[PDB]
Amino acid sequence: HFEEGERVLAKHSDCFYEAKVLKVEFKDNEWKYFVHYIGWNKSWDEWIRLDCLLKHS
Repeated sequence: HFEEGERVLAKHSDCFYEAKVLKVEFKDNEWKYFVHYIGWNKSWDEWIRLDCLLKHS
């Protein structure tokens, strides 16, 4: 659904932030995405699930 390198919106807590997908993995019948939040410390990088992601536009 999303690819390595892709600009996306990623939900953290209550709202969506500009982010970039760094890694994609599939395990236990589900996709997960390691995302970086644009402009933010790398310490906030995290694995999130598909329903936490939005394509732009």
